[PDB]
Amino acid sequence: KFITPGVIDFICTSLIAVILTIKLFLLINQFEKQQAAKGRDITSARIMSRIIKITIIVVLVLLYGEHFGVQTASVIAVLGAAGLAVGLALQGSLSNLAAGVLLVMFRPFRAGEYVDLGGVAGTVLSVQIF
Amino acid sequence: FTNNALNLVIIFGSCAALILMSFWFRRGNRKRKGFLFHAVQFLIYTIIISAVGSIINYVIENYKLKFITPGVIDFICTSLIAVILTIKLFLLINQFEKQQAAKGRDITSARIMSRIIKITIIVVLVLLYG
Ligand SMILES: CCCCCCCCCCCC
Ligand SMILES: CCCCCCCCCCCC
Ligand SMILES: CCCCCCCCCCCC
Ligand SMILES: CCCCCCCCCCCC
Ligand SMILES: CCCCCCCCCCCC
Repeated sequence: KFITPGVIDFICTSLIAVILTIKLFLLINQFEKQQAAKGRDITSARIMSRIIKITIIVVLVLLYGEHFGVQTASVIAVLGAAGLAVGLALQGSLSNLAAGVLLVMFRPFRAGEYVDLGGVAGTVLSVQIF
Repeated sequence: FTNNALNLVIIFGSCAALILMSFWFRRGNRKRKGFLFHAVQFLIYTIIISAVGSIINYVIENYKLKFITPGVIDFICTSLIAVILTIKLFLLINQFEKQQAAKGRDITSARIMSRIIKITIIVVLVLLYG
């Protein structure tokens, strides 16, 4: 019917990607709710959620490049290098983010609990992203 | 021509996606970055340039080339996509510089950061232009 083979494959790949993204976003929402109503505030949870959403969007764009080389290849070649350079410079940022996520998950101390962290004692106000 | 059904469908889909995104944003502000409508425009422009390249190939294999070597359209579309990407990156740099300036920072540091980012983008352009 004058239909070039490949349209069905494109549709199925797009649908699979959409389902994967929806599941990832549901997981992000569950994680954000757990962080919020466990020990964390709202601003940090929202920031973490939107960071995860941006990361998923970036991974989608990177994987979507298998269709056209003039749509994402002309931009992915720079985005990947910039992200790698930032991660190399920002390694401490990711380390702090992971440590904060662990502190929210495992609760050695809660807000309003007098603690001593390496010679610096005082009441804990809130655990933020970094 | 009716033969380019795939190109017609892709262009119509890109246009419909842009229109729907505009309608959604009018009813409610888009989440994450405001750059969502800029990324949507970038992707639609990439799709349009791919369709234009396909139609040029069809014309060259069907219609007279008018002594035009195939590739000029591809070069033009790639250059236009790069220009749009650079404009969006520069707008993001300007937003970041304004935020740094009128948040806690002075003007000299903000200007230096902005021009450093501009130089980095120019370098990435030169590297990709090779
Ligand atoms: C409201 C806070 C917005 C921050 C969203 C995440 C930004 C990630 C930038 C990554 C640069 C390497
Ligand atoms: C209940 C167990 C949850 C464990 C999931 C951890 C997810 C870490 C998110 C990392 C964000 C960059
Ligand atoms: C009190 C709930 C504890 C949940 C901890 C789950 C273990 C996460 C392992 C992460 C490995 C990177
Ligand atoms: C007025 C300050 C000009 C500095 C502009 C950035 C220079 C970057 C040089 C990078 C060398 C590796
Ligand atoms: C509101 C969130 C803004 C986050 C963007 C960070 C950009 C870092 C610039 C790095 C310059 C080399």
